[PDB]
Formats: sequence, structure tokens, C-alpha cells
Amino acid sequence: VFKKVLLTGTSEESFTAAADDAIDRAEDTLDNVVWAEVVDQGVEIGAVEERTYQTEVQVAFELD
Amino acid sequence: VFKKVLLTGTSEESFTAAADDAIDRAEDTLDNVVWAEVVDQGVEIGAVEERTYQTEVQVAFELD
Amino acid sequence: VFKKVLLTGTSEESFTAAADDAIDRAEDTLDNVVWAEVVDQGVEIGAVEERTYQTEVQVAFELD
Amino acid sequence: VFKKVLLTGTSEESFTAAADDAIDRAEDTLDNVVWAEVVDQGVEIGAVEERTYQTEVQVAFELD
Amino acid sequence: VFKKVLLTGTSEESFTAAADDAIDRAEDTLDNVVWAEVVDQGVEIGAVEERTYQTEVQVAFELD
Amino acid sequence: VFKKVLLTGTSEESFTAAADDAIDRAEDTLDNVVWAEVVDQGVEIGAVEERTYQTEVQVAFELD
Amino acid sequence: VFKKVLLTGTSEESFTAAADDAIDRAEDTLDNVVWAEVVDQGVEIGAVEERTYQTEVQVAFELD
Amino acid sequence: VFKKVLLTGTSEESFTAAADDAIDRAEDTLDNVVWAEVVDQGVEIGAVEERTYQTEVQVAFELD
Amino acid sequence: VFKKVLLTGTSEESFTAAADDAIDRAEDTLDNVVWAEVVDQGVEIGAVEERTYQTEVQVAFELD
Amino acid sequence: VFKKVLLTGTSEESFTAAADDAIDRAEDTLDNVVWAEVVDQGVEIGAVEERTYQTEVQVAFELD
Amino acid sequence: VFKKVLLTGTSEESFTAAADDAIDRAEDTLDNVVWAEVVDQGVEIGAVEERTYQTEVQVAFELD
Amino acid sequence: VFKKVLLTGTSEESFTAAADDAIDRAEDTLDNVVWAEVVDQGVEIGAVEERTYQTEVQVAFELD
Ligand SMILES: [Cl-]
Ligand SMILES: [Cl-]
Ligand SMILES: [Cl-]
Ligand SMILES: [Cl-]
Ligand SMILES: [Mg+2]
Ligand SMILES: [Mg+2]
Ligand SMILES: [Mg+2]
Ligand SMILES: [Mg+2]
Ligand SMILES: [Mg+2]
Ligand SMILES: [Mg+2]
Ligand SMILES: [Mg+2]
Ligand SMILES: [Mg+2]
Ligand SMILES: [Mg+2]
Ligand SMILES: [Mg+2]
Ligand SMILES: [Mg+2]
Ligand SMILES: [Mg+2]
Ligand SMILES: [Mg+2]
Ligand SMILES: [Mg+2]
Ligand SMILES: [Mg+2]
Ligand SMILES: [Mg+2]
Ligand SMILES: [Mg+2]
Ligand SMILES: [Mg+2]
Ligand SMILES: [Mg+2]
Ligand SMILES: [Mg+2]
Ligand SMILES: [Mg+2]
Ligand SMILES: [Mg+2]
Ligand SMILES: [Mg+2]
Ligand SMILES: [Mg+2]
Ligand code: NA
Ligand code: NA
Ligand code: NA
Ligand code: NA
Repeated sequence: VFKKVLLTGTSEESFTAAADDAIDRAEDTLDNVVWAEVVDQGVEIGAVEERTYQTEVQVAFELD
Repeated sequence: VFKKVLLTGTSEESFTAAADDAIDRAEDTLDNVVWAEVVDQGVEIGAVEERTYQTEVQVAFELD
Repeated sequence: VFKKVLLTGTSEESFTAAADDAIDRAEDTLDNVVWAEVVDQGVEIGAVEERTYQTEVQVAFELD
Repeated sequence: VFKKVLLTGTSEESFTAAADDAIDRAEDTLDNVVWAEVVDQGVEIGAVEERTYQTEVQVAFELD
Repeated sequence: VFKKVLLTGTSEESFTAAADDAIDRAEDTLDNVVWAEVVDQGVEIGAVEERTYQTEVQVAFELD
Repeated sequence: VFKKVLLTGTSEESFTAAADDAIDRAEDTLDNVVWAEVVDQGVEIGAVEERTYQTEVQVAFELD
Repeated sequence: VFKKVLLTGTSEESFTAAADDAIDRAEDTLDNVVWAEVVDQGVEIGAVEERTYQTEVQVAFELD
Repeated sequence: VFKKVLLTGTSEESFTAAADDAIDRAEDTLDNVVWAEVVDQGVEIGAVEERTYQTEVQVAFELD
Repeated sequence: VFKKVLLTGTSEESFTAAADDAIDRAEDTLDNVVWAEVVDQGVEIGAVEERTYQTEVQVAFELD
Repeated sequence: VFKKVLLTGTSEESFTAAADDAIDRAEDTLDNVVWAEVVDQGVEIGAVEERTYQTEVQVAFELD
Repeated sequence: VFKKVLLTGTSEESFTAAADDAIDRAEDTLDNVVWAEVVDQGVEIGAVEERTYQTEVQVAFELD
Repeated sequence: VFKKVLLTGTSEESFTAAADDAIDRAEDTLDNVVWAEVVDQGVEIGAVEERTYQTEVQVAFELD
């Protein structure tokens, strides 16, 4: 059985690095993370100083 | 990193109050709840006595 | 077996009351209405005097 | 010909009143606003003091 | 309030049995599981020996 | 001209048999049923004793 | 209250004329047909002699 | 950079001519219109005398 | 078994004729073409002299 | 690099067996088929004698 | 009230830089740009010399 | 007439480079490749040693 958690990673560099930010968080706290699917991307502009790229991913991990 | 939980709030009054019901539950159990996105709305009719409005929301909270 | 009818309710007060308007019509004419799913919401402005909220719902009823 | 503008209204009371907030802005600045379609709804929580309901609408107005 | 978890069940027999695999896992670890919605179906071919049917479901459970 | 009715069939055995349940109902009451399209699948768990698979189909029938 | 029926019109000439075919059928049998929304278009090729354009529309009519 | 405006053209003849109606309006008022994408089609019936086909397009134009 | 190829037909006359343009190409090169589904429509404006209507279709053909 | 082909398998038994029918065809003619994603399911009724379940899948295969 | 404009940025380097290209244009001409949502990404190949990445974003700005 | 092939490119560096990987493969084997549309992005984690970014694109090429 896989389960997925819906995480939004952030980066001031790129949408790929914001996806990695989410995946890195998942691998800090979960075992057997196996793949991630991008579900949305956006950029925070007027709530930060430097633009911050955001990549939301469903990160799947195998249960047991 | 944000994470989102998918909750369905209920109310016998309105779709706004059913969204609040979900958000109130999230804020009971999670820190740093930051925003919620409505993903579906419906009304339970023939499983309750009074119609019950249901609002399903992805509720985002900031991790740490 | 459930069947669904696609109805748009209207209200000059709110999207919840426009959903009820549809559901009330379904319960006038159908037996065993069991739940309704909101599929679209909108507001008529320049075809009415007062804005009229519209909530389109699939209303499900159990057959027999 | 109709044209549509994509506006997000806000309210601390309800999703209907946040839709009205957008429509009121459109009618302040545009002639012949004729209808609005809800395209998304959400609630700002951790960027405000009181929750703020947001309703994004495409507001259509007739050209000429 | 309901909450949903996004699980992918697997089976070497059928998409129905892969949905049951997910639901069985949810009922092992959660109380008051109430319904599941299929969100995607697929078949793993070249990472297994026998084809493995996969059914991804949002499984809803009532909170408290 | 074809018309479609939106029916949810149920089965305690499989999603295929729940699709047949809907189609069988349509053919009980309609002439010239010609095809059905699956639009959603789900499983009722905590409102029944045995899990009940549900397959919602648009069932098309030719008019005249 | 509006209700919508999901009809597929056909024409050997064009997608507009197939939409009219559906609408004409609705106006034969329903009062107060008010608008139709195109939901899908396709062409039957290998089940007919001449290609037949098909336009599926939700046709809305006002109830009473 | 391209920008798009969301326009609904109308015609009493066809969905192609309603798309042209929108595009003609855009080219009256904008420079460097480069392409248009159809996003919805419908027919107004009970608000006009003759049916009026409507084609909504995102019309893209190159900025500068 | 059916297989589908994703083709965009073009016409300077209409979206129906652009769908035919794709289908004609498929029937030039494939046997047993059986139906086509429209998946997108658009108009090329600023890359041509006369507007060119484009209709993208999945064209299905029966294998063997 | 993976490439996907869009195939509709058929079966008179079940949607799982119709998915296998497509996959079996792909593995007859392609090397390194690695997974398949279900994209639509339906049932042919009034063009056959016995109902025929149809499962459309994107079947992915690794190139080289 | 927020309003959004639908812009396609371009870059010969990356999809992140094409999103920035759009956002930079919006900030040249609009005050209080607050966030951008990616809605589509693509690559122009046979209309340019070097591939050009394109990122279409809805860019939101706060009105007043 | 354009035709599109559905390819998933991979890269251990970025989603832009995974889109290029697909496009490079298409240009190895097809003439007149004209543009590509991103349809999905994901990251393989637990089937590789280093994360591998995947970008699925419909790559369009002009026929003749
Ligand atoms: Cl989710
Ligand atoms: Cl429907
Ligand atoms: Cl495809
Ligand atoms: Cl828009
Ligand atoms: Mg930096
Ligand atoms: Mg988002
Ligand atoms: Mg009360
Ligand atoms: Mg729901
Ligand atoms: Mg009043
Ligand atoms: Mg509507
Ligand atoms: Mg107050
Ligand atoms: Mg939003
Ligand atoms: Mg076995
Ligand atoms: Mg999947
Ligand atoms: Mg049994
Ligand atoms: Mg459902
Ligand atoms: Mg003729
Ligand atoms: Mg169809
Ligand atoms: Mg005329
Ligand atoms: Mg519309
Ligand atoms: Mg001509
Ligand atoms: Mg297109
Ligand atoms: Mg048999
Ligand atoms: Mg289909
Ligand atoms: Mg360079
Ligand atoms: Mg695009
Ligand atoms: Mg490296
Ligand atoms: Mg994918
Ligand atoms: Na989730
Ligand atoms: Na219907
Ligand atoms: Na394809
Ligand atoms: Na817009």
C-alpha cells in the first residue's frame, strides 16, 4: 500500500529546487519515500522580500 | 514547507459555517494553520434529520 | 440504484439558500432524495433587478 | 461581445459576501456587468487577524 | 468532521481488490472509516513479475 | 438524438457488477440503451454491513 | 429553478447543426428552454456511411 | 510576453463565426493578436429571438 | 482493441472542416478509423495570412 | 525516455480484463512495456450482443 | 479585492525564468503584484532558432 | 495537420532538462517538430539512486 502526503516546498531559486525542498522534508520524517507528483506551482511575491518559487507535490511512500 | 490535510466540515446552517467547522478542527490539533482551499461542497439530506451542509477544504499549515 | 437530476436553484440571499431552492424543488417532486453535490455557483446581475445567487447541484435520489 | 475579468473578493462574513465584494468592485469601474461565475473559494487564516473568506469570480460585462 | 487519507492499494487480481487492499489498511489503523472514493487506477508491469493492479482511493473517516 | 441519465449502480462484489446494476435499471425502464460511460467509482463502508462498491455511469439511450 | 437534460444532437453537416439538433428535440418536448452548454463534440465514422458530427449539450429549461 | 483576454463572441450563424466575432473585437482594440483558444461554447435561446451561438476564447496578443 | 492518434486538423473555413482535415489524414494512412473525439479548438492568427481554425481530435481506429 | 500509446481494451467479463486486453496488445507489439494508466471506462451495449466492458489506458514503454 | 492578468513569459533558459519574465512584465506596469499561479508550460521549437520555454501564469495584484 | 506523441523525458538536474530530454528524442526520430506542451511533472525517488526529474510532454510535429 502507498500513502501520499500533500506538501508545498519553497525555494528562492527554482521550481525544481522547491520540489526538492518538499521531498527532503518528507524523507526527514518518513521511511520508504518512492516518488512525488507535481500538482501545482506558484510564486509568492508580495509576502516575501525575494520571490519564492513554490512547488506542491503529492509525495508517495510505501507503507510498513 | 506547508502540508495540507483534506477535511470535510459540516454545518446545519451554511457552506461558510461548514468550512469553518473544518478549519476549527484543524486549529484544535495543528499549529500554524495558514489558509484553506475549498475543494467540494455538498448537502447530506437522507442520512440526517435536518439538511447538513458539507464543505471539504484542503487546510494548509506551515511545518516546524 | 441512485439517479441524479441537475438543477440550478436561485436565491437573492446566498449560495446556501440557492442550493436549498434546488433541493426543495427536487423534494417537491421526487421521493427518497438523499444528497446533493454542488457543481457550479454563479450570480445573475444584468438580467434581474437584485443580484440573484445561483447554485447548480446534482441532486441524488434512491430509486424504487 | 462579453469580456470577463478575474477578481477575488474578500469578506470576513461569508463566501456569498466575498463574491459580492468582487462584483461591487467590477460595477464601480465597468459598465454593463451582466453575470459572475465562481471559480474558486478559500479562507485566509494566518496572514489576517480574523479569517477572511475569499471568492474568486469571472465577472462578465457586455462590451460597448 | 471527516478527514481523508490518499492511499494506493495493490492486487494481482483486479482493480476492485486493489481498492479493498487500501481500505483494509485504513481500517487496520483508523477508526470510523466511512467511505472511499476512487481517484486513479493503473497497472504496474515492468517493475513486478505478475501485473499488479493499483487503485488509489481517498478513504474518509469520521473524526473523534 | 441520444439522451443520458446519470445513475449510480451498487454491488457487494465489484465495480464492474455495480456498473451492470445501473445499466440493468436503465434497460428495465428505457428503450434503446446504447452505451454507458463510467464517471465515478466509490465504496460505501460505514453506512452498510458489507462494503458496497458503487459505479456511477452516464447511460445513453437513443431517442424515439 | 432550472433543470438541465444531457442530449447529443447529430448532423451530417456541422457541429453547430448537431447542437441545433439536440436543442430542437428539447424544444419539441419541453417548455421554457433557455440555453444550452456544449459539453463534448465528436464524429461517428465507422458506424455510419457519411461522417456524422455529434455535439453533446446540457440543455437548460426553466421549471414551472 | 503574451497576454490573453477572455472574450465571448456571439453569432446567429455558427460557433466558428462566434469565435470570429470575439477575435474581430480583440483586433479592433489590440495590437499584435496572435492566436485564440476556445474555452467554452454555448447557445442563448430564451433571452433572444433567434438562437445565438456563443464561443468564449482566450485571445492572446504579444506585448510591446 | 482501438488505438487513438492525437491529430490537429486545420481549415481556413470552420472548426468542423478542421476536424475533417484531421480525420481525412488519418483515413489516408490508417485502416478501420471508427470515430474521433474533439479535444481542443483554436485559431492561428499572427502566424498565417488568413485566420486558420484548428481542431485537435483523438482519432480512434480498430486494430488488426 | 518513456512513450505512451492510448489503447482501449475490451472484454465481456470486467473492466480489469478490458485493461489487460489493451496491455496484452501493447506487449505483442512493443518492447519494454512498463506501466499503464486507466484514463476512461465504459460499456458498449447497443452495438454488440453481450455487453462489452471497455477500459482505455495510456500504456507506457521505455524507449531503446 | 485582487485581480489577475493571464500572461505567458518566455525564456531560452528554463521554465522558472519564463515565469519570472511574466512576473517582471506585470511588476513593470502594475502596482501591488502579490503572487502568481502557473497554469501551463510549453516549449516553442519550430517558430524560433533556439528552443524557448514558455510559462503561463495568472499574476494577482491587489487593487487600490 | 500536426500529430502529437506523448513522451516522458528524464533528467537528474531539473524539470526543464527532463522536458528537453523528451524533445531531443522526438527530434532524433521525427521531422518538423514544432512545439511541446507539458502535461505532467514528477520525481522518481525509490527506484533510482539519485532523484530523477520527469517531465511528460505532448510533442507536436507537422505532417508531410
Ligand atoms: Cl489530497
Ligand atoms: Cl449530468
Ligand atoms: Cl494522448
Ligand atoms: Cl482567465
Ligand atoms: Mg538566491
Ligand atoms: Mg495552489
Ligand atoms: Mg439551525
Ligand atoms: Mg465530495
Ligand atoms: Mg433580500
Ligand atoms: Mg454554470
Ligand atoms: Mg464580522
Ligand atoms: Mg485560488
Ligand atoms: Mg493470482
Ligand atoms: Mg496515479
Ligand atoms: Mg458477496
Ligand atoms: Mg461521486
Ligand atoms: Mg450533406
Ligand atoms: Mg462524449
Ligand atoms: Mg441568420
Ligand atoms: Mg460558459
Ligand atoms: Mg476561404
Ligand atoms: Mg491546444
Ligand atoms: Mg462471458
Ligand atoms: Mg471514452
Ligand atoms: Mg542561452
Ligand atoms: Mg497553453
Ligand atoms: Mg547531477
Ligand atoms: Mg504522470
Ligand atoms: Na491528501
Ligand atoms: Na444529467
Ligand atoms: Na496520444
Ligand atoms: Na483572464
